[PDB]
Amino acid sequence: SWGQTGNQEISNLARYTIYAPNYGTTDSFGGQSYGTAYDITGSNGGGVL
Amino acid sequence: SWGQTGNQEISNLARYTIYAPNYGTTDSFGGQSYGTAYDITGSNGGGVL
Repeated sequence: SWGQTGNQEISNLARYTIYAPNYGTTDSFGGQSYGTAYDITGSNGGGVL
Repeated sequence: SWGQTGNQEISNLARYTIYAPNYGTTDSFGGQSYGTAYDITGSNGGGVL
C-alpha cells in the first residue's frame, strides 16, 4: 500500500500575530511574568496601573 | 379523605446563626453594600483593607 494523510494538529491561533494585554495577573516563578502593567507614575501602586 | 404532609422547603442554612465576612466585593445600588472592610488607618485605600 501507498498513501498520504494530512496533519493539521496545531495551535488554534497558529496563523496569527498575537498581541495579548497580559496585565500580569498570574502566578510566575522568580518573576518573569512578562506583564504589560507598569507604575509609569512612580506612585508605588495602590490602584490599577 | 384526611391526611397530612410535611413541608421542609426552607433555606439550607435556616437553623443557624450566620456570620459572613462580606468584605463588600459586590454590586450594590446607591451604597448599602453592608461590607465589613474599612480604612481604619485613614490612608484612603490603595491595597487590602
